[PDB]
Amino acid sequence: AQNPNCNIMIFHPTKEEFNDFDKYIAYMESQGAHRAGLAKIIPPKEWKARETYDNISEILIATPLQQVASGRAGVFTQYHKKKKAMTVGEYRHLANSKKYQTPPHQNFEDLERKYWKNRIYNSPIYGADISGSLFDENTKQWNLGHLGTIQDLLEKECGVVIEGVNTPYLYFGMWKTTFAWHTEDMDLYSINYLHLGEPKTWYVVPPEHGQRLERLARELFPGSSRGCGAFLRHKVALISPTVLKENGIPFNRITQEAGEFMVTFPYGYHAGFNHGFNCAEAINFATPRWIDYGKMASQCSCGEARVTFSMDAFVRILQPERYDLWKRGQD
Ligand SMILES: O=C(O)CNC(=O)C(=O)O
Ligand SMILES: [Mg+2]
Ligand code: NI
Ligand SMILES: [Zn+2]
Repeated sequence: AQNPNCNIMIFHPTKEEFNDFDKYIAYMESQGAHRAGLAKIIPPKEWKARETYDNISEILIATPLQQVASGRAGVFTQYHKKKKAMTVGEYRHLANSKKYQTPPHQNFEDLERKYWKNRIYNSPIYGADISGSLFDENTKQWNLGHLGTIQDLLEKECGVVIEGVNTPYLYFGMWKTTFAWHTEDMDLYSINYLHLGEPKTWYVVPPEHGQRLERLARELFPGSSRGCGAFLRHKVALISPTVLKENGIPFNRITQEAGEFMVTFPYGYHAGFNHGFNCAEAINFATPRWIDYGKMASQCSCGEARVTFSMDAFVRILQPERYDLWKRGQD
């Protein structure tokens, strides 16, 4: 069995290996990369996502989200308070202000310590979940707006044509902006490219151990757990590495820098934080190996998780028994 300790693997494809996206994902899996839940892909030195980032300041962040925490430093929830619209140039200036900027630090490890110690005492503002793309249309390799669609994959594997579309999303971050512990909708893959700016730190639980993280979360968030049998779908709960280690939960950590891709694999729980002003692009995708995870994915039916139009068909075809109850949650 390849990668039996479930370590995060890092790949360096050549420009020739970078042509065929599906083939390269299958290669990484042949080496055991999925067992970690997360892999890093460093693009060939010849590749670029676009020529420059000099002309992005006029993108609008229609609904910036202020991330307000409750709890204790290693075990907390966050809610999102909607703020007034602002442009990317306005948001960059805000990120660089004395109130919001990254503090002085020695290295990534010192910054990680300061994040876990201090996050709860501040409410950073995240420009998350913005439909769009920063890849140039002429970039042919690993262009997240030109991938094979999940609907087309389900059709190729299962023979059923379904409605729905699959487009990328932009994330503009600042120091301390946070992504809570989650897997993807329908336990899909995700791919995330860090276009510019400061790093993003990731934590991940191997898929084979995901239920250990769920059982800890039910213990640590006991009211949430009574409210919903899949409350991590709400994407609100944070648990620190120190707390995970104290409770024996297997995990790994890695920092992504500008110009690097990360792939999350089906049922790989992940969480993390941004080091300073940055922009990332991400999209979900599927492979044949996903189908069995999609059939078994948990679902939130309490009404909180509220998701895209395109998830309807995935539930309806892959999970027909659950369909009725899940749709009640969505309406
Ligand atoms: O970058 C972020 O805030 C969150 N991203 C992801 O969870 C992802 O790409 O799967
Ligand atoms: Mg612009
Ligand atoms: Ni994710
Ligand atoms: Zn729920």
